[PDB]
Amino acid sequence: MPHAFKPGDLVFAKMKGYPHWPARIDDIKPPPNKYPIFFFGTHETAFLGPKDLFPYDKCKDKYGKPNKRKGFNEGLWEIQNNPHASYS
Repeated sequence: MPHAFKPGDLVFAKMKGYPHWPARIDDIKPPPNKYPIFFFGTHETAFLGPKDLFPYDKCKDKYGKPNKRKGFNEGLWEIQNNPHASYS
C-alpha cells in the first residue's frame, strides 16, 4: 500500500541522456508534483516528477549495475552503504 514520496526515499532517477541513476529525495518553493532529487556520485540535484522515480528496493536488481558514466559507480556505493549521509 505505497505512500507518496518523502525526504529520505531512495530511488533510481531517470533524466534524459543518462541511465537510471541512484538518488534520494531531499528536503526543500517546490514546483508542482516535483521532488528535489539528490543524485549520488555526482552530488547534483534536480526537480523531477514521480514518473522519473523508481524505488530502489524494487528496481535495484535491474538498474543497480555498474556503468561507465562519471560518478555512477561511486553513487552505487553511496546508495547501498551510506544513503542518508551528508554529501556536500
